[PDB]
Amino acid sequence: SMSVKKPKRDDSKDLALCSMILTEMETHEDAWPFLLPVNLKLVPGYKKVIKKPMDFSTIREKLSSGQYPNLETFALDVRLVFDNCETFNEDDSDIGRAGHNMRKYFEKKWTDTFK
Repeated sequence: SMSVKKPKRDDSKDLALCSMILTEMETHEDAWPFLLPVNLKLVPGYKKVIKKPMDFSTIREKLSSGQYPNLETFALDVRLVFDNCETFNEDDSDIGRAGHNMRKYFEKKWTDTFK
């Protein structure tokens, strides 16, 4: 509260570390469904159904231009990618399996880096 602060957790490496994690996700073999925005003119249903589209290129641009205020807003966008994937794709499809694999991969790197 006013004039009463918890000790300062060091955040000065967060930008660099989220960049490294994102590089590892970009280069995973199962990243292909997630590298670019879904083409809303060509994929029926996507526009109306998925209220907040997100993809790795969009996260990389946001990261590069100071649009994440902290590491939690970064994690929120990454999880949005996989949450959208589960909403639109059956678990037993190549893209559905890709999404589960990528979420698992992400969440381990996240815990190992920060927790």
